[PDB]
Amino acid sequence: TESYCGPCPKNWICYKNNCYQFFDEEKNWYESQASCMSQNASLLKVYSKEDQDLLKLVKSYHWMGLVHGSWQWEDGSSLSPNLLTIIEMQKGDCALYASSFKGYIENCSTPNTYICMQRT
Amino acid sequence: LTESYCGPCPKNWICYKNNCYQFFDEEKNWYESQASCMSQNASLLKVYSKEDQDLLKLVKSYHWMGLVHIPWQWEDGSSLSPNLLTIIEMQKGDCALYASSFKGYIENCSTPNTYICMQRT
Ligand SMILES: CN(C)C(=O)[C@@H](NC(=O)c1cnccc1-c1ccc(C(F)(F)F)cc1)c1cc(C(F)(F)F)cc(C(F)(F)F)c1
Repeated sequence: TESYCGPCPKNWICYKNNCYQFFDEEKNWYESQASCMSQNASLLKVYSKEDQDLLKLVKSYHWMGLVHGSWQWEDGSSLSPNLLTIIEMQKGDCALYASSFKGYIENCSTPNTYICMQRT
Repeated sequence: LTESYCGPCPKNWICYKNNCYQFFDEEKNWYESQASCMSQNASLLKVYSKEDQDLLKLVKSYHWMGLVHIPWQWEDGSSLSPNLLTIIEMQKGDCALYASSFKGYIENCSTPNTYICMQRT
């Protein structure tokens, strides 16, 4: 059964109506967030293991929009339970995504590659 | 930054510039990989444009694509376009594995490997 996906800009991957773009130039969390904002987007937000099962295929670790009450996303929403295994890697208030559905606590100032996400 | 729809594609496939891609991690020889994609109304990965398929720069590891040597051409019988892939020998054979960036590694067609299927409506 075929269906259309998006909408998304042309250079973004579309999957279950979310749009993803990988950035390989390393930036700290704040610079990564600013980069995504300049593309009318945000850093990766993880909300569903089903809608976002493609994240099982992501290799290496990349900034997502999770920051430190509890951890929260850029949009102010809380991290849903039973989505990510949080592991402590560095003293930090930001998190990297790693497969499969892990979040590494990371110094916000450390340069990393990053994933932007859009949903119209 | 202009928005457009991508596809159509089945829901469990990645869509990029209106092509649909699916990665398969259960390793199969080239022929069984071809048959698996066919059972999904698809073919093994065909590389026809660096610009429309620039996401392939981000593909890690090595995966069957639909490129074969008649003792190079694609499953559909079309010939490999120039200026697309750098073909490197690895294991004696008549089939090729895709690797980043826009490389093809020659591989025995009977060797089990992961594979990428591609659909286009
Ligand atoms: C599945 N295999 C065998 C890989 O090679 C994976 N590579 C990396 O994740 C990968 C490897 N090095 C650098 C960057 C990436 C990467 C990071 C974020 C995204 C995202 F923007 F999507 F979030 C996509 C790729 C892979 C996974 C996926 C996805 F989306 F399913 F996760 C798509 C591809 C693509 F089609 F683009 F090539 C490749």
